[PDB]
Amino acid sequence: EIVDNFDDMNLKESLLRGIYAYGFEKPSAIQQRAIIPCIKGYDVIAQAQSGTGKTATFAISILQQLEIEFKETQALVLAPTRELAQQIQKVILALGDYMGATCHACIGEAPHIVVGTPGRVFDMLNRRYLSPKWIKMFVLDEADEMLSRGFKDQIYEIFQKLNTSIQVVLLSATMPTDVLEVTKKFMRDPIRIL
Repeated sequence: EIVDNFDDMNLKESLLRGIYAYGFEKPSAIQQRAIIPCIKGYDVIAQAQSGTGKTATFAISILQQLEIEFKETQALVLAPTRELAQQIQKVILALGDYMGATCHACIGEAPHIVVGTPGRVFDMLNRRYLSPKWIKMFVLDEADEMLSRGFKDQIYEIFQKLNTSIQVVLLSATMPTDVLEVTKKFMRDPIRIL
């Protein structure tokens, strides 16, 4: 399914409000393919380059699925660097600005979303500063870069701390062997968008 406009995606009013306020008009090719299966809760592998359109894809998907009145961390995003983590927080907070979504960057009240590098997130879990109990969505951004930087084993230990029932969304410009190994381990009949 390709849905070529945001109004036909069954998104919440308050979320669409953030989308139009940000300045988006028409969904990009990745947004037209990926938003729907992400919001339906499927595991998703998306081959996508760095960019706002990519970030807004998983931001929208997370935001649509949040229970805003439940003040617990419901989604966890891993990125290769503190700078990328901060960009993601910035995009998420702009898009969620009309729905009361909270988002903290873990880069060295519980927020709805935490985004950070694998090392910092792993530490936060070990120190009980982040509870895995209510995390329903686990997003791995630029997975190729995280794995090339040597984060595989810390990513695996994080995944081990999360509930069995999570949705996993993995985004990567390239799909090397190591990336494909993670999708096979972490995902169940994933949607593939390559």
